[PDB]
Amino acid sequence: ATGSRVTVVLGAQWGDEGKGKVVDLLATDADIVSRCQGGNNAGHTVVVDGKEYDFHLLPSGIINTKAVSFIGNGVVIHLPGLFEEAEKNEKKGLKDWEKRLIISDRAHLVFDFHQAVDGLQEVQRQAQEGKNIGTTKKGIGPTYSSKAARTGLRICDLLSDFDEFSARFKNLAHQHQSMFPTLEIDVEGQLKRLKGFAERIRPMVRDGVYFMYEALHGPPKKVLVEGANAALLDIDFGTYPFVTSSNCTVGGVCTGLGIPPQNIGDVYGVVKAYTTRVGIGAFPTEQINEIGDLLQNRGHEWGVTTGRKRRCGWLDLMILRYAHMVNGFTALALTKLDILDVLSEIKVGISYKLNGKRIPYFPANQEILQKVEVEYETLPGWKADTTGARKWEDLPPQAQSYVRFVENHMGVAVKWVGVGKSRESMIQLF
Amino acid sequence: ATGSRVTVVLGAQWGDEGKGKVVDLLATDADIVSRCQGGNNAGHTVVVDGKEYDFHLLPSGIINTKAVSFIGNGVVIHLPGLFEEAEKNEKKGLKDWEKRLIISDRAHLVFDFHQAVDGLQEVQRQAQEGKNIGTTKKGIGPTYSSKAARTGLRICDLLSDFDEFSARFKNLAHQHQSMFPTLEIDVEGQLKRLKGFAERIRPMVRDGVYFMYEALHGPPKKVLVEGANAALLDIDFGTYPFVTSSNCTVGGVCTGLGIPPQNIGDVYGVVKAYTTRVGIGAFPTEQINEIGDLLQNRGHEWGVTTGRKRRCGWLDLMILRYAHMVNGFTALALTKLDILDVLSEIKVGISYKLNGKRIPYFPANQEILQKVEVEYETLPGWKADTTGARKWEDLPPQAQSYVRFVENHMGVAVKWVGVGKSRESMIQLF
Ligand SMILES: Nc1ncnc2c1ncn2[C@@H]1O[C@H](COP(=O)(O)O)[C@@H](O)[C@H]1O
Ligand SMILES: Nc1ncnc2c1ncn2[C@@H]1O[C@H](COP(=O)(O)O)[C@@H](O)[C@H]1O
Repeated sequence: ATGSRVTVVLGAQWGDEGKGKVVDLLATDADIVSRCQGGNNAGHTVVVDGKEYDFHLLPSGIINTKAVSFIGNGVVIHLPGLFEEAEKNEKKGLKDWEKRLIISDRAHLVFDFHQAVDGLQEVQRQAQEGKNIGTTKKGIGPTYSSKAARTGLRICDLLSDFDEFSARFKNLAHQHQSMFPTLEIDVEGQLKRLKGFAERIRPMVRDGVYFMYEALHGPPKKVLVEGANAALLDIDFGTYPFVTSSNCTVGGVCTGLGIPPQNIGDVYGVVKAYTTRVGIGAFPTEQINEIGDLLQNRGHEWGVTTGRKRRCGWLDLMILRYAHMVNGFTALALTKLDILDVLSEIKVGISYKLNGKRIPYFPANQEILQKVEVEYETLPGWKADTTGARKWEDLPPQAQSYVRFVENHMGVAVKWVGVGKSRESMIQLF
Repeated sequence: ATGSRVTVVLGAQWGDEGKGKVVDLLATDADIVSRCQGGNNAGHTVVVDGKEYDFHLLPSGIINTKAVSFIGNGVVIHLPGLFEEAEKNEKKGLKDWEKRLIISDRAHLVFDFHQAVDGLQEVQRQAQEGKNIGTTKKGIGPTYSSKAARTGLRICDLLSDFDEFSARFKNLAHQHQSMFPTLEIDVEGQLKRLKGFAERIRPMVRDGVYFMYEALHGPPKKVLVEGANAALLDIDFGTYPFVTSSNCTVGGVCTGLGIPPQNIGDVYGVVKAYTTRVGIGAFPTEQINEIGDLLQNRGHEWGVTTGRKRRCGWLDLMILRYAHMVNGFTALALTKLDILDVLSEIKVGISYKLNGKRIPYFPANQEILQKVEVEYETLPGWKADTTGARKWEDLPPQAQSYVRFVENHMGVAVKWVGVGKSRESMIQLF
């Protein structure tokens, strides 16, 4: 026919929905697990047999040895970070990864000064308007700006004539230094490492378009696309400008891997039982209080790197329904249900009210979102432990009702109930 | 089910494939005709009853009064140009357009200084490396760079508090002036016009995501997406950096309109009987000679604005097959076949040879593409006039064989044979 269809896992809120958990579960067999958009700031945690992992650039499937890990063209790479990451997991018992990895010759490079400028930009907007993005300061934003301007460099440029490279690498550095003359650049220093990376990389690089084409039109295969960040952090559809700079939405799978929509199959939306956000920006259901401290506590909602806790809030169906409109989820994975085990009552946002009147849709302007009153619906808690559930019957009543509530209001079937952090901690409803 | 599926028209070469011709034909009835990526530099020519049109930002369907013209979020708008355009067609007998148009509150704004910087950037790369992009100098590149950086402004920001707007508009101006301090900006001058535009715009603007969702999940409708630019000009898959700054490929339809892949139906690839390119960059089959002058002449291959002729070359199946891999065309529209009426023999590129050996795939690095030897296949010309054909039988033998050749080597059915410039000048094969 048209070939094999890919299976997509996407974040439906503001990140940290537990995507790594769903990816790792779906990859166990999968022939190919890939990354299509974003940079080394995914923070996809994978727990498998008392062995916790923190992948940021490498596909969450880099574990599975039978499968091949792929990084599409829509991804931005800061080589240093790449190896720094592989080596940290290389110590947790990860070997031979470099043999089952393939990089797309069309992906862009995040240069040291790129991560530099991110910081400047962030601190600049900081001491001027007393408000910044909340960036992870990993140059993703500036790398993408370079990409759009067509001044940034790609994997295929690094492997070609290192002499034509260096020249461009020089000019781009000087350009950025014009945005912030305070920015210093160890030109020949970074160029030095870069070329070392070149030879370290060369064996893994290939043509991505051709690659993915073969896999989808050759003999039947199972391809897994791991979305990064989330729906409301989408450069186009998120709470702009408090968003990342890539299309975390379904479209990015096409633009990032070079495959047509008809080769996209199941698109799973990972939904966390409650809402979190890291960084500046509106958060209608934010709960800066006892409850928010509780969610944040029981759900370990903190920077897996800097220890910075994330803002916590009740589940918000407004952003969820908005996300579905854009991604067209075929099913959902509801995670961290257990986090709600202890609450007597659980609130969930059903709509927004601006001046006593119910708004019709998710507002484009983030500033408006900061003034809405949230209309909640209070639900009965199951006040019990679910960490041991492994089938729909084990979950108590109110628990099941909570799953149905999400299912019903989104109009999308929940295919998975995350009730723990380990692989085994899922419950496949169907 | 999942709703109505959209019909997409995309360029398969380097632009000017005659997309406006296929759009206008497909829109005649269509309920909605939209634009998803790019800015006011589409140059989609529409000929209907001795009345020629040159649309650049307005959908080629803005003509059809029964239908609604839509501009998605992935599009970048330079308001001045918008009205300048509508008024030029307003003089060709276009009225009430402003009532059947709808702008997405999430689309980005191309500011006067943006088009400014484009020029500087172009001339800069000019007198330094003696080689630039070949840009249309309409600020598309800098607007997208701003978008990625999250410093650019959107339609929804212009309509909101003009006081919070102006402030941001000021800082962005000052930032660009740091890239080129030679750049001057009539700050309060442009801000002046802008606000005038605001009120002129307000009635046409809406929420795009909601809008398109309604149309695809409400009662059945026929939606037409008009791709701009082309496959090999794609920021991700084109001959980077000699490309435009948007995803002209199928993915951009999802990212630009906010609709999921399953809502994408027929994706038609417009293919011109020969190849053209405007701007710097590799062009394997370029024919700087008698033939190239002939194609360029008979096919009127020149800037519909500046009179700049486009580079002309034989049809090249390498880029075509590469394009199909990314867009997944369901059918093709082969245009300007008549242009070949007079040739005795017609050559077409089947593959690339680097150092006597046949390359396996379309090279990511544009520099490599500049060194390939083209392997051609010479075909018999029909040496006859086809401008009058209106059915598959009318076309002479070699003509039909030429259509089959394209069909066969791309593995995609040709559903349309453009043999003239007027609406009636098509031949629907099936
Ligand atoms: N994995 C992630 N989970 C949650 N928020 C994220 C994640 N990656 C980026 N963000 C947010 O995206 C915004 C832009 O950050 P950056 O990706 O560094 O451009 C900030 O508000 C970040 O907190
Ligand atoms: N409609 C078009 N047809 C052909 N080439 C185009 C078109 N629009 C842009 N380009 C090319 O795209 C490249 C970048 O130009 P710009 O779109 O101004 O960033 C140049 O090589 C242009 O000639």
